[PDB]
This record gives sequence, C-alpha cells and structure tokens, in this order.
Amino acid sequence: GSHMALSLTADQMVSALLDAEPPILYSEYDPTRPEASMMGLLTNLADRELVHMINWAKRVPGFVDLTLHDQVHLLESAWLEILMIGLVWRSMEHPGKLLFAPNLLLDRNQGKSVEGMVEIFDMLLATSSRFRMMNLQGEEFVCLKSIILLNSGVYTFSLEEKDHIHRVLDKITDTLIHLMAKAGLTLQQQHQRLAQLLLILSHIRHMSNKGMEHLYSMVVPSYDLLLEMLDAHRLHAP
Ligand SMILES: Cc1c(OCCNCCCF)ccc(F)c1[C@@H]1c2[nH]c3ccccc3c2C[C@@H](C)N1CC(F)(F)CO
Repeated sequence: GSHMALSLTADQMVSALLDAEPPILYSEYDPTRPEASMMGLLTNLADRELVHMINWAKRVPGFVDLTLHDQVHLLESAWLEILMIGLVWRSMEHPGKLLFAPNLLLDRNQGKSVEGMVEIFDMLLATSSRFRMMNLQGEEFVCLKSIILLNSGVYTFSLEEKDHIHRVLDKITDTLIHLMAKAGLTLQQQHQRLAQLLLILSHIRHMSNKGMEHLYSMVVPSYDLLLEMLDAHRLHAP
C-alpha cells in the first residue's frame, strides 16, 4: 500500500525518515599517497552524495506529491544546505574538525589550503559545536533535514499546492515536538528547543549562500542537471 504524508503518525514519520537515510560515503583517494587537490576530493564526494540525495528526497513524505517542476525547484534551492547539515551532523563528535568522510577529517589549518574556504569551515565548525552542545539526536536530525528540503525554496516559487507543503511542514513540526515530549521536556522546553533548532536553520541558509557565492567565483548543479537526475531516477532498479 501507500501512506499519504498527512496521515502519518509521529513514529511512522520518524521511521520513514530514518529508513530513507543515505549511506556515509568515503573519499576517493589512494591511501598510499599524501599530493591531492582538496578541492578535487570535496567536489568528487559532493557529486557522489548528490546521487544519494535524489534517492533520499523521493522518500521524504510529501515530496513526490509535488510536480516534477516543483521537486526540482526545491532541490536546486536546498542541495548545499542538505550537504552542509549532513556534514555538521557527522562532525559533532569531532571538536574543531569536519568529518567529510571517515578517511577525510579536516581541521581549520587544512581549510586554509583553498582560498575563501576558511570562513565557511569556521561557520560549519560553529554549527557542529552548537549541535553538540544541544545534544542533537538522530531522530531530530532527520526531521531538520526534511524541513530544509521542503522550506528552502517555498517562497521563491498552485496555491493549494503550497498549502500542502505547509501542511507537510506542520506534520514534521508535530514529529519534532513528539520526540521532545517523549524525551521528557516540558512545554516551554519543547518550544524553546524547537525555536533553537529552527533558528540554526537560518544560519545553515546563510552558510549555503556564502558557499554558493564561493563556488560561483571559481561545480554548481543547475535546474536542468537536477531535473535530469530526478527524471533518471525513474529508470533505476527497485
Ligand atoms: C559542496 C562542494 C562542492 O560542490 C560541488 C557541487 N557538485 C556538483 C553537482 C553536480 F555533480 C565543490 C567543492 C567543495 F569544496 C564543496 C564543499 C563540500 N563538499 C562536501 C561533501 C560532502 C558533504 C559536505 C560538503 C561540502 C560543504 C562545503 C565545505 N563545500 C564548500 C563550498 F561551500 F561549496 C564552497 O563554497
């Protein structure tokens, strides 16, 4: 059968998002050589991550209810924020370092290698440390990542279709609140924590904007490339 997004319980939402999670990818460099472009390695990894991101987005409840056109718009707006939140998530347990891959752990000083890269590393590190200080949970993380996908390009857009995106966002909010209530936080505590997490999302937006400026100054997937990737997914084996 098929669940409609708006009928999911909190536990079914959590379960669907956990099940949709992409794998952790490794960097493609020979462990026999030192002698590699940092830019090259990060570009190669991001590219492989994007393929998995397409498969993931298709599994975010509500996403496939939208038109192909609207799906591509959302991904085009959100793809860097999504790569960034995943990065800061897995870097939480590594104070002062970014875990790009289990075989690609980088500090501040290594970031200085590429020009304009150091401001962005620092902002990512601050996000990772804020998430560690808040003890961000995996269940919360998957909800935040889905919120990024559905909200990033909603205002830069068929009005009844917008209510649907807004109703799916309300469902994800409900799911976050339910996780926090089960964790034993009080009402005010539930609200304060929700606020804190949503406010971090504006910082993630900021980082993505700065990231995009930096990428465009030199790689960036266009509406057309994302459309092509979303469409090609239909030809993948089950
Ligand atoms: C994302 C990106 C890039 O993306 C190119 C897009 N690929 C094209 C799509 C069609 F194939 C090209 C070089 C990079 F160094 C990075 C990196 C980068 N790589 C990652 C890999 C996994 C997880 C997170 C990241 C980040 C965040 C972050 C530090 N990124 C730096 C910046 F923010 F993009 C610079 O402004």
